[PDB]
Amino acid sequence: GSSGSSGARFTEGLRNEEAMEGATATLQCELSKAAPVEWRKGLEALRDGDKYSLRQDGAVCELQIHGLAMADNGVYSCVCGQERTSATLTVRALPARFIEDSGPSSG
Repeated sequence: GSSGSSGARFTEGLRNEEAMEGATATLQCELSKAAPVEWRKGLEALRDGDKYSLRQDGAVCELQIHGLAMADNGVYSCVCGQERTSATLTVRALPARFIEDSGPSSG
């Protein structure tokens, strides 16, 4: 056994985010010092695979959510260890295609 306690504080904290529906949300947050964190949506244990992309450089954390939708909307929480920060994701619905006349965008 060796003294290896871990504990970091969100010196930056998560900020409001905005993205379109179906897009790939991307959150950003920093910690008082390099340390492992954990993201949990709607009180759920998120994992790294295809739907979610977990990646960070040193301390700067960054979460990505592939496949945005109305359901996604809500509040995401990030528990680093000592404290936990939450944010709000605004997902905008995509428009529909209707009768129109347009071709070349060069004019």
